[PDB]
Amino acid sequence: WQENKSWNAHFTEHKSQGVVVLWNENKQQGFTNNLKRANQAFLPASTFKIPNSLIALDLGVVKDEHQVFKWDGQTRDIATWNRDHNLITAMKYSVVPVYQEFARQIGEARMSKMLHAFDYGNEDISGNVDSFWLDGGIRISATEQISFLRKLYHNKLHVSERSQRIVKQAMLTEANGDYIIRAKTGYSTRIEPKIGWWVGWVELDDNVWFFAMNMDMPTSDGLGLRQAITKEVLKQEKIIP
Amino acid sequence: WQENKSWNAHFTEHKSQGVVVLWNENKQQGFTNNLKRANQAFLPASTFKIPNSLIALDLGVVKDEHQVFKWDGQTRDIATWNRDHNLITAMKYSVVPVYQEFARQIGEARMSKMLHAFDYGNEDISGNVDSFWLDGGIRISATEQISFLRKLYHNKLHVSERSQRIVKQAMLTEANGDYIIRAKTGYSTRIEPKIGWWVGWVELDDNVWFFAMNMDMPTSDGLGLRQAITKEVLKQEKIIP
Ligand SMILES: O=C(O)c1ccc(-c2cccc(C(=O)O)c2)cc1
Ligand SMILES: O=C(O)c1ccc(-c2cccc(C(=O)O)c2)cc1
Ligand SMILES: [Cl-]
Ligand code: NA
Ligand code: NA
Repeated sequence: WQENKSWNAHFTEHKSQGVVVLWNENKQQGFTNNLKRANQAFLPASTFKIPNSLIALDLGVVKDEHQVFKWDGQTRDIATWNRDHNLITAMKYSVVPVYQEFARQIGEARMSKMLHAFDYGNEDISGNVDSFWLDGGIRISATEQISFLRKLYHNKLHVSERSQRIVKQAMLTEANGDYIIRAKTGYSTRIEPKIGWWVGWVELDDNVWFFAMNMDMPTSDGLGLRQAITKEVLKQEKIIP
Repeated sequence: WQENKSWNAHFTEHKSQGVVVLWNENKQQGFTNNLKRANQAFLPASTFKIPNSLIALDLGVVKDEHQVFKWDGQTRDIATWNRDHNLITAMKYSVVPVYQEFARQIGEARMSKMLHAFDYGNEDISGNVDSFWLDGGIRISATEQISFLRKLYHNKLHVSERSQRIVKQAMLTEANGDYIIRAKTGYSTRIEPKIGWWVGWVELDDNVWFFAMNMDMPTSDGLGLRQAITKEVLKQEKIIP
């Protein structure tokens, strides 16, 4: 691990505070602008859709990435939620109601066992099994997110290789000739402090850069800064052009 | 199957000639600017890296997408070829020497049986074991490419699902919030007519558009037209913005 306080300039310029954590897989070396916040555990919010997907797929709650989960007919306040989804689009649009149904079908017993198997955060599912990642007891730090994502990247989580490959496909966010980003956003609003998450990794030709960022998110107006600030760090470090 | 000759304007504007074939998976509907050329069989060239990858993986010639195939030290005309590669980068940069090694390991007997099992093109491997897809007897039409790609997309090829998932991952070319393109370029230069290929599919939120295009390619200078003309068709059909 190494601290680079120059990345704070990317938070200060947008009048925000947070942490970006990078992990160079080839060098087995990590970097961050705030090592203490890098190890501070927060609610994972919708970044929990990564382990949730893995568990649901491995248990057969989700058959594959094509299975359609019908809209339940309740009109909610994000338009993308009021439609049918598969695993790919439910993750892409952070469709909480779809994943709440996953968690209910997983059940608390299997959810707790799998999170312990995953070594995921504090492994605590206090609260409702269908909302504990938004207002329950689960807590995870950016470094714990990287450690979890690293296992997922190497297919070393205690689930089938197939489940891990499907979830890594579902995490696909952006890709061109220069890089591939597999990642998941998070927005924790039910319990203070309100924060935004972005966790994942950048695949290059000859290396992988794991990243986990969170930042204070008092309003929804700064949600785009999760990707913007992370990308500025990635560009400064010559990871992406 | 419906013919739309208005797409010829995209070929004519670049003083080019070729065919684009689209398959709407949801509607089970096919479209092309030239029905006859859509069913004319050409050398697959480097689009054969899709079945070649699947066979190498299923036979254990390639263990996974991380296995490094070290540069043999011979400096070739393509700069990106003169380095170590894995399955991902070898597909991305169409590293023929890496796949010629795969084909030599597969051998004629297993290659022929697998292509027969794949129902791939004319299923004929006549010629050299490590170059038949560039100057041998194998031929495939644009519609036969789509028929093959649909099987791959649905994990219905005879090989393991894992092999098909690894290859679909390697086919990743481009992705954003609007669409995902999994595809493979090809350039057939050894036997006339010299043609460029681009085959794959466009993943949308609620549909998948399979595509297979080829076009006359007298020099490498116009290889960018493969993606450019295809995207103009995709834009015209309101598939990508
Ligand atoms: O009920 C909750 O707690 C909750 C509600 C909405 C979101 C959400 C919806 C769409 C995008 C995003 C984003 O992070 O961009 C977040 C997250 C959580
Ligand atoms: O020896 C042959 O026949 C051969 C040689 C090179 C290529 C090639 C190299 C890089 C990109 C592309 C492309 O299609 O963009 C093609 C293909 C075939
Ligand atoms: Cl992918
Ligand atoms: Na991956
Ligand atoms: Na090619």
